[PDB]
Amino acid sequence: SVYITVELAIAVLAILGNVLVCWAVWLNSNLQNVTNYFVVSLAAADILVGVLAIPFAITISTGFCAACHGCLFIACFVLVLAQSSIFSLLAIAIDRYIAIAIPLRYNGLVTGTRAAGIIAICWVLSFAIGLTPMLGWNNCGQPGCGEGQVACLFEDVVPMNYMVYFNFFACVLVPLLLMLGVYLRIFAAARRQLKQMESQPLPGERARSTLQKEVHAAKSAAIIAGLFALCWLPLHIINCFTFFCPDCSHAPLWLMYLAIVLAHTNSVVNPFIYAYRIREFRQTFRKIIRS
Ligand SMILES: Nc1nnc(-c2ccc(O)c(Cl)c2)c(-c2ccccc2)n1
Repeated sequence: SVYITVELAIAVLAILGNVLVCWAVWLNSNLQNVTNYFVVSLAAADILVGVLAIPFAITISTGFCAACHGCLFIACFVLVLAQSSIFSLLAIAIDRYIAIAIPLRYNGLVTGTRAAGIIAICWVLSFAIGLTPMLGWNNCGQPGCGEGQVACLFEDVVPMNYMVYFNFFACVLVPLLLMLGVYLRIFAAARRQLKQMESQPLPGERARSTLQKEVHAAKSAAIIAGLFALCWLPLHIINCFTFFCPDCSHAPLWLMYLAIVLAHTNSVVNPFIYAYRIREFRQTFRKIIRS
């Protein structure tokens, strides 16, 4: 009952943390910029982890009996929250690039309305993708609980060809390659901005101070995304060994949960990465707690 205890411990922090983030954004209007509309989507997504994903994960770990639909939802619900984070992390990356690349058109393109629009779409695409195994791409009853009910075991009810090709490579690796590729242009151009401002016949510390603050936000966003791949790669790497190499000793359970717990930890680091990186956030929280 140790794994259970740890998972429960995470669920609490995941809720408290991201809920605090959502609250701080609703109180302080200085945090209600278009950029943080996506951060909220990240919060809500990372809240449902400690609310549903973790509860489901602890349940499916021991395995139960239920229909194919009910078994798939509980098993593929984490694929939804993890996919929604992909879009959110990608949007934030693009956003932080649009500001530095084109500061003028930034306010013209990046609107508070389009933000809510994109978010909605991302969630819809997240359910479509995350619950693709429910569309028929599953191993329900492939060569106990009785007719109708199926032994709900993640590896037995969820195809591996999906988890690898469709899910990992296409819906995770590719995005993380686009994101990384984005940050490549961001900092490459950001340093060019400083060079052009290094050969300017005027001080203009307003542009420098703003640029450095736009870069500080872009860097903070890079750290958030970096921790995502850092907490999910190990879990996918494990599945790449099992699939591509049937000979390769199937990953043990004590090592399996560690990669699963590692993924559940990602939802927790955000609230703390905001309080640390953003001086505006930490002070907002500090007020809420006291009062
Ligand atoms: N073999 C295997 N086993 N369990 C999970 C699993 C299940 C529920 C969860 O809540 C978490 Cl975090 C992980 C994954 C897995 C791997 C990559 C992406 C998503 C799931 N792969």
